[PDB]
Amino acid sequence: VHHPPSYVAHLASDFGVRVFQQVAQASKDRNVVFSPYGVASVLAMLQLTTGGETQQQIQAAMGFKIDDKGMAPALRHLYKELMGPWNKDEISTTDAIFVQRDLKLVQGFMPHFFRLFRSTVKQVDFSEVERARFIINDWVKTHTKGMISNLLGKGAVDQLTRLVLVNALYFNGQWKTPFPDSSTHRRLFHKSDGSTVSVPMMAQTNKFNYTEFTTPDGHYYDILELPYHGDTLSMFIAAPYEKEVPLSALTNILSAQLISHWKGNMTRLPRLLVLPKFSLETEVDLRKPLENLGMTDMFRQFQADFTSLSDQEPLHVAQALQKVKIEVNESGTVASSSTAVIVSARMAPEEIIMDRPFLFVVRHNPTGTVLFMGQVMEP
Repeated sequence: VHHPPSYVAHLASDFGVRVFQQVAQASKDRNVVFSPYGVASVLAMLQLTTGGETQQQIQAAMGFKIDDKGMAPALRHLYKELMGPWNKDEISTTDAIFVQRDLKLVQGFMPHFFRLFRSTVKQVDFSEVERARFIINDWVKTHTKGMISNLLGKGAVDQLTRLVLVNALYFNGQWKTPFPDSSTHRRLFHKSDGSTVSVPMMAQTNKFNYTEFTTPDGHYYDILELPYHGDTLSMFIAAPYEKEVPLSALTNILSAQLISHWKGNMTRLPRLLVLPKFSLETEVDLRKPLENLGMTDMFRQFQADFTSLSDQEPLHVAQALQKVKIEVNESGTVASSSTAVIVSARMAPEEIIMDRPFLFVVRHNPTGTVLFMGQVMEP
């Protein structure tokens, strides 16, 4: 049969990309970075802590059950394949479950959780507000290699917080063929908010894997693959021929299978690759996207079923978010992701910036794991 890590890699990516598709369709030309892999990781953990219909909705949307024979082992085998030194470029992924030590957990849960994710259940005391927040933020900061140091802002969690599932994803890759110094080739980006910014324009002529793609509405899209030196990972960049064609035409059809198809339809052709030097730092509220995918029970107090975790008290997902940071430069790309699902928490209203952007996708090709994807303002 197929290589198991590849199997779950696609299932996880398919789900995460569908989640991204939701955030894109909700905000036209939204400038954002997202991690399909990260959202899939935490949601897989949510499957075990959740039960009844709430659990059935997650599994339906995700398209698989973490409890199923060979599911968790394959996902673990994937973490290892992704993080392996043989990739040259580095990926670091770690999951964590923070439960209120008080919270009387259902019999068999804790040892069963460790069995599937190995992440080891961490019992904390949320009543010590500032202490619990530090413990979780410090964990994230550590596992994102310092990139995301403040996932949980002040007031984010409190005595009422009972659970918080988190995924820390870190990626540091070096271009197979770097770009020359772009500090003297800066352009004026006139943002929609009425401001102008000077963005360095990296440019290089070389042969890159490329393929053309037409949407249902017959629009032509430029799909270019910019590989990382390890040749296992690469950044697929997508841009329409006509600067009149909205990116929505692409994201409304964007899927993990499509991206997979893009890769297979490529040929090394010479092109003058122009890529702006940027650093995008956004935080996505995953509530609506997940709800849109059918996971509504989890957010509603008197409907959410966390009986697999504990049947001591009623529990429901208060906040579901993903903080992502991406730094693209002449040398390579440094990306980090922190997605969390918190039972009882206050999340600062989602900031949504919109400026006609282009699409990019960081992907681990051997397994087909799309780690990152986002939209950055096109010059």
